[PDB]
Amino acid sequence: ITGTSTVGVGRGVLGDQKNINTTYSTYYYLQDNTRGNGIFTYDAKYRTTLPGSLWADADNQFFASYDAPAVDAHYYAGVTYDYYKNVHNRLSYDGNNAAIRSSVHYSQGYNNAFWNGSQMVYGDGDGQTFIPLSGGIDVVAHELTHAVTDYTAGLIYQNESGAINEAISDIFGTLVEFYANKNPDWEIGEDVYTPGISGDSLRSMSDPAKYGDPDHYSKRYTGTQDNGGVHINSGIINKAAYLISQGGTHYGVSVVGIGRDKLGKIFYRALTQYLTPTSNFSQLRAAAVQSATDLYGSTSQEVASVKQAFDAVGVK
Ligand SMILES: N[C@@H](CCCC[NH3+])C(=O)O
Ligand SMILES: O[C@@H]1[C@@H](O)[C@H](O)OC[C@H]1O
Ligand SMILES: O[C@@H]1[C@@H](O)[C@H](O)OC[C@H]1O
Ligand SMILES: O[C@@H]1[C@@H](O)[C@H](O)OC[C@H]1O
Ligand SMILES: [Ca+2]
Ligand SMILES: [Ca+2]
Ligand SMILES: [Ca+2]
Ligand SMILES: [Ca+2]
Ligand SMILES: [Zn+2]
Repeated sequence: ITGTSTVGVGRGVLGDQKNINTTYSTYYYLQDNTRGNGIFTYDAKYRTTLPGSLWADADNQFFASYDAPAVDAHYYAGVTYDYYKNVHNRLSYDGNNAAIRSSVHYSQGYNNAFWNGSQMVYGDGDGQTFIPLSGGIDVVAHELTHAVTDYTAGLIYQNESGAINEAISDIFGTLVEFYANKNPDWEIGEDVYTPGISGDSLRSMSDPAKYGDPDHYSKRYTGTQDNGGVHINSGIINKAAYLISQGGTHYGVSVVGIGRDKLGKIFYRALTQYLTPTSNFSQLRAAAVQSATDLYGSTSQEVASVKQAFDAVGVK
């Protein structure tokens, strides 16, 4: 909507107070005009018709419980945007400052969020397995990273190419969580997952096995469930990334860490220069290996670490 760019205030899912860029025209709409062509947040009103209604607020103050999911979705979408702009020199998910649209209050007790090819969609959770999922910055960045992939590598969402796609969203969802630096870890969804269980998460990049996911190519799931286990075998590529950045010894193979920032530059370049829709794990290794060579040279520690990490997880 047309209006004047102003700044509101509100509290998020986790009870933290934060400012949000809004637009005034009778009401105060969740419309962030300070970022690309806009970050718009909508209200699905507990239904599944998308996007819904561009969030309208009468006083620019968003402290009601019903406003919280919209606050985090509106706020954390801008954080992810900033991450891709400041770090990777990418303007929104399509590189041309595409508008970022998110719908909250999706359906009733919906325990999931997703990118539907055009927007992000957050459920409020059933209060037991999940609380509103926009509360997790890694969740928000995870889903917006799916948009970045759709516009770049375009990895099919099935089998190895899908696991890579999921792994990319887990990686850059974690790196955004660090980029914001508010209780950052190598776990996925800890901030919105099971409020009545202290210390657990949905997935674990550090130890995928913690929750039953493979951390080595031998233990990969080969059935049909989960589009071939895209949320399962992502652990193999999650672990590899966790080793590239943090380093360690995994099944006896030792990996020297190079840090998060370099992991990011490597995987982004792979995602935007060398990966294709049908890429597989072995092709992902090659993509990361070339990226690290372009960035730091063939005889560099970075290249060695990549080879060491994909070796540790059994990817040749
Ligand atoms: N995001 C993952 C896990 C969500 C938790 C189960 N609903 C998936 O959709 O597979
Ligand atoms: O209580 C909710 C209120 O916060 C919102 O503004 O409109 C819908 C209501 O259900
Ligand atoms: O507020 C209620 C909401 O919690 C539920 O999801 O759907 C019914 C609503 O009235
Ligand atoms: O997935 C497994 C989990 O269920 C168990 O509790 O601890 C070991 C894991 O491999
Ligand atoms: Ca208000
Ligand atoms: Ca965290
Ligand atoms: Ca996390
Ligand atoms: Ca928990
Ligand atoms: Zn995903």
